[PDB]
Amino acid sequence: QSITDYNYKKPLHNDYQILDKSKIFGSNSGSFVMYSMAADAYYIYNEKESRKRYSPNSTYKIYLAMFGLDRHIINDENSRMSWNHKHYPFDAWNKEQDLNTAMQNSVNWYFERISDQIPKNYTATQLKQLNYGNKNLGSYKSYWMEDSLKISNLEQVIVFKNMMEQNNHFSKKAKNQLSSSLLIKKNEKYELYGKTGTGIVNGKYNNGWFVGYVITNHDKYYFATHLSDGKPSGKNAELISEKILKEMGVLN
Ligand SMILES: *C(=O)[C@H]([C@@H](C)O)[C@H]1CC(SCCNC=N)=C(C(=O)O)N1
Repeated sequence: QSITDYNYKKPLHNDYQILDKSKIFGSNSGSFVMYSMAADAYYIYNEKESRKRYSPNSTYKIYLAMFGLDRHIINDENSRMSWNHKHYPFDAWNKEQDLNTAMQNSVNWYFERISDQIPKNYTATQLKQLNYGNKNLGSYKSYWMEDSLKISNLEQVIVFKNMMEQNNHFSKKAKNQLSSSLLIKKNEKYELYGKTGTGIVNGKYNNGWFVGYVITNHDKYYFATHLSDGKPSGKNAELISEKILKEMGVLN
């Protein structure tokens, strides 16, 4: 809504390293950001582009999950929600869900039902304390879907790292339940957690994301890929992320 709503301009006070991942991006346009806990350092491809703010789309379901956990809308014994019988074009949505199935299959209605229960002032207080992008709730509806709420690729990393790693008002059991819902891959070398996001405008992919973290035996890394052009899907942002993480030594 304002002059600072499309841009993150706050100086990075940390050590940073500029990357060149242009061959992995190919004909897609966007940015990649990673933070290493042990190094306390950022690694950024396309720094200017990493500070442009975009709708988070389904990546904001990380925060809706944390809010629903925090407000006891869902819990550890029961995160189940029945389907309202409305037919969706993907059968994974046309059934009962829990936090794990809804996160994995990005089931909008589950997180919409969570959001509808959450008072605007709580969200405002949370987005302020978390420093979540432009903090702009607009109409307070599906505000995170190609709407007023926007966040930069650089901020996706800072905000998620700070939420998970600081002793804040979110409980340890909530953070662990959210993590369990985000786990994608675990082997002898790493655990990989994350969440895709895709914005679709007039039939075309507009906006792709993959935001997450990696735990190895040595370090913990938070990362985010944003795609703004080319074939900017969540699936593509996930693939590009995996290729970059592997090149960097994060996945072994
Ligand atoms: C999130 O980015 C979108 C959006 C509607 O907010 C939804 C659609 C999908 S993918 C799930 C497809 N069907 C599965 N059974 C995503 C996405 O994460 O990219 N989320």
